[PDB]
Order: sequence, then structure tokens, then C-alpha cells
Amino acid sequence: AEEFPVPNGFESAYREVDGVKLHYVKGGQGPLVMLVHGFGQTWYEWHQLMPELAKRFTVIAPDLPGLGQSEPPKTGYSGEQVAVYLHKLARQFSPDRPFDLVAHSIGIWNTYPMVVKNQADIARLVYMEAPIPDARIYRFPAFTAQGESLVWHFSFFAADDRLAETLIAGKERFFLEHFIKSHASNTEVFSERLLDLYARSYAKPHSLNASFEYYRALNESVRQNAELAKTRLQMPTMTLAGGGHGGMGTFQLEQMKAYAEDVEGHVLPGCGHWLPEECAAPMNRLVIDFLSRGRHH
Amino acid sequence: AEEFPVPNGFESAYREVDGVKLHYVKGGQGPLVMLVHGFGQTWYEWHQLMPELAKRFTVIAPDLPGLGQSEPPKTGYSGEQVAVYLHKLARQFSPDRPFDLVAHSIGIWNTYPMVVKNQADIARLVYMEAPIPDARIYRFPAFTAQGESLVWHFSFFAADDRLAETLIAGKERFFLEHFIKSHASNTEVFSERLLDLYARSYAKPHSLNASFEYYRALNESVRQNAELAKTRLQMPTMTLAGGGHGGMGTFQLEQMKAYAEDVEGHVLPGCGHWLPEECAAPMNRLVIDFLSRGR
Repeated sequence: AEEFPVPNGFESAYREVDGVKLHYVKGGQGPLVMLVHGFGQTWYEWHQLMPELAKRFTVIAPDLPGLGQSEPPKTGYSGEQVAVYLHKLARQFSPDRPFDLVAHSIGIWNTYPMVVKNQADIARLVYMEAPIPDARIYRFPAFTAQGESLVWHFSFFAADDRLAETLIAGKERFFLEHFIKSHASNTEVFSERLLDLYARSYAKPHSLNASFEYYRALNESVRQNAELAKTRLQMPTMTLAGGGHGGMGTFQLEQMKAYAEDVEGHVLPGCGHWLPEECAAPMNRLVIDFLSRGRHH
Repeated sequence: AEEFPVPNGFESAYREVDGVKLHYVKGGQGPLVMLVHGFGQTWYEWHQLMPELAKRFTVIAPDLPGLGQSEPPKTGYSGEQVAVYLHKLARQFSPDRPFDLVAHSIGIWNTYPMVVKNQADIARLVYMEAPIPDARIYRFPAFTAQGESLVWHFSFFAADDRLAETLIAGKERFFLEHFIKSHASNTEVFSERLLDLYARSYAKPHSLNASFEYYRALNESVRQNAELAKTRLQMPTMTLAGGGHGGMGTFQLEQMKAYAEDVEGHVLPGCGHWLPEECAAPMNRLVIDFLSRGR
């Protein structure tokens, strides 16, 4: 019983990677593009981009370990540990060619280590809407002159005593609606039905826990990344960020400039955090154009 | 009925102030000292200090509007609005003489405006464990290299859509233990029994809502204080802060220096946010000695 509708011409499937059963949706022909979702979401956030990309690329969108229909990681939730699963999953499908990688939100946290450690395996890199975990995240404000800040949820979710799971259980739909909308410019794109689907998925007890375990591991990821970042990324890279309420703005490119030699960035006015949903048309266009300046049947 | 046990020789009473019934506990004789509690607690946080002070002073410990057994404010929850209720209450018992003030946590927010606006009514002042609302609060981090930060709850509590009440309703006892202990160094003083007392009080629906309204008015209080702070405090002031896990550390005194001409500060080692309970002996000593420099 699929959690989300699969686009025509795509298949929902599973692969075991290091003893962990990962779910993914795959379609298209050509060089591989892997699309990695973030918090509060699943592979489905890419469902609009996928059919367009599948015109020129083989497209795979996995569920992060513990989220959607993927099993929890058997190692842990730090960036380096999760990155191994996504890397080996990608290699099962693109053993002989480098693949492209597109990541959003915590998808960035869970891919950066495998990108920096396997540069030859990565053709092109698109990162949108989330800091690479590093010391910069310690600068975001707890509170603003206009109300709640952008990332006070880092503390909420990282807190022990299962704080987040305990408070949110039974209110998963309620919390996710508030969180999505507080980080959105365009809230209308999030129908009652869309919110129901996302809320139902992450409300699975193991998925609600997984959601926050990514955050409880964030400081470890920061420490891991302090070593990894000694090696600059050398592949062509694009960043995207929303310019509206909820978005990262100029931060995305400014940070990436410290990690990547070859990088370009766009800020999308009128869009918040949830680029694939709030600003599907322009986001899709920028991604496709960026990736299509390489190999693609 | 009483939510918390009154110390021997003290009385629990109520006083109507601008149409709001304030609960307070009072005892002792001599010049008035008013002790104002903060978030997650009630007058009861002062119960160990009160008997000692009552040997030299008349001591009054009110419940903040909406919290403990006090009615919610009729005007609003900004510091300037709430401070009126507290000033008028104090002045009923000390109409012809200045009084002393001790405040903790959001008790600071709710007294600063009455202090700066009525400087002659305040003999001596002790503030502990909370920023005066001003632009400095926008500089605290959402997240730290050790985990959850000191004041991320500002955003949580101020969030729209009654986010905090909705998530916390029915889990008040769970949430309060986590909040208190995460902001403590000496966690062992918060026994299950004491936590039960505090949780039962703030679990009253109007109290849970009041708790968060103070944070929802925080930006307004910052705006209010921007004007009020053009005038420095002239009376003797002392700040205390915890030096341990969950404490404000050197921030307390450094900020107060911008507000007061006459200030001395102490950071108490191995104590977090909840000084009256985590570090009763040294905290009580410091307050009693400081206030006893005045007649």
C-alpha cells in the first residue's frame, strides 16, 4: 500500500543496502540522477520534477532511512553513516558512470559526506534549502523581532527525553501543518490532501522517531564535516534557496562558496523553504537546465 | 484551597488590583520586600527564602497574573502592562515608603517597567536569571555545539496558532520536568513530588495559556523597554546568575550594567537557572545580606 501516488512510467521498488531495506521510486532512461528529500517529506516531494527529468535521465528518488517506506539505519543517523546507504544505493544503479545528485533540506546533511569522499562518482550537484552542517548553524538566532525564528526546531528536535516525539504524537497533522506553513511563502500549494499524506507517513512511530534522530545526530554531523571539509568539492554545483518568508536566501550560496570551487546559485523571490512544492515550475527548470549541460540521451 | 504549602506564620490572601485578583503569600514585619517568581513556577519558589527574610522584613510573594492562583491580566501581558499590577500591589502594603524587589526569570520582564518608571518607590533591587527584554535577546543562538540552546523556547512559546498549548496540553507534567531539568545544573532538587506541585498549577488551562502569552508579548516588551531604558536605574542593584548548566552566566551582570549605575553581580558555580532551589544556601545568603544593607 504505497504511501504516495507513483507517477506514470515510474516504479516503486526496494533494495537492501547494508542490511537496510530502502524504498525508492525510479523511472526514465539515461545517466542517473538521484533526488534526496528532506524533513517532513518523502520521495514524493519530487513527484513533479521526476517525469520531466525522466525525459533525459534515469531518475531515482529514495526515502531516507526510517522515513517514508525505508527501514531505519542500522548504523546511525549521522551524515556520514546515512550517506553510505545513499551512495551504495546510487552505485547499484550507476556502477560505470558518475551520477548526478539533487538534495533538499536534511537530504543535504545525508549526502554531503558521500559527495566529498567520492567526488569521481558525482557528475553534477544541486543543493537546495538547508545548511551543510557546520559551525554556521550555531549562529542562527533563537528568536527574532518578528516572532519565531527559522531554526529553533534544531533544538526542539535534538532535545533528549524524546521531547519532540512525546509532544507531537497525536498531533502529527497539526504540527506538520504549522511547521510547513511557518517555513513557507506559498501555503496554498499544501492542500488538505497533501498534508494528510505527509502527516500519515511521518506519524508512523519509527518514522516520527527517525525524523528527530537526524537532528539528535546533527552535532556529530558538524564534527564529522569539520574533517571532511578539508577537501574542496570540485564538481559543477548549483545552489537554490527561497527568497521569501521561510527561505534560506543568500546563505545557501554563501556557504556553498566555501565548500565548492565551481558553484552558481539562485535565490527564488516569492518562495520559501519548500521549493519543489512552492515554486515547482522555476525550480524544475533550473535543475533540468543545470543537469542537462552534461550527458543525457 | 492552596496549590502550595504556606510557610508557618505566613498567610495566603488575595488582593483585587485594577479588576484583577492577585494571589500572594505574606509574612514578617518591617520594610516591604516583594519577591516575583518566573516561568514554570509560582510564589512557592521563594518558600525557603521567605521565613529568613520575614525576620527583618515584611515579605510578599505574588503569583504573576494568570499563573499560580492569580487571575490573568485584563490589559495584557507585556512587561509594562503587568508591571502596573505588581507596582500597585506592592504600594498597597507600602504606601508611604519605598520597598525592595527580588525577581527571577520573567518576573524581571514584569517588574522592570515599574522600577524604571517609579524609581523612588524601589529601595534596592535583585534580579536573577533572565534577560531584561531588549535587542540582546535576538542574539542568543537557536542551537549550540552541546545541543539545545538556552532560549529556543522563546520561539516555541511565542509561535502562532497556539502551537505550544496545543502540543503541551495533557503533557504538562512531562514537559515541565524536561524544561526545568534541561535548564538545571543541580537537577536532583527537582524531586517528582516538587515537579508534581508545579505541574498541577501550570496545567490549569488559563495558566498554561498565560505562561505563553508572556512570551507572545516579548517583542512588545522589547519595544517598550527601548524607550524606558533611556533612563538608568539609580538604586542599589544586585544580579545573580547560575554558572552551571542552564545558567545565564556572565550575561546577567553585563546586561544589567547597561541599565543600572550601581550594580554588583555574582555567578554561582554549579547552579543553573533555578537558583532558589538548586543553590538555596548561597542564593539566600546573598539576597538577605544585600537587602540588609538597607534599614
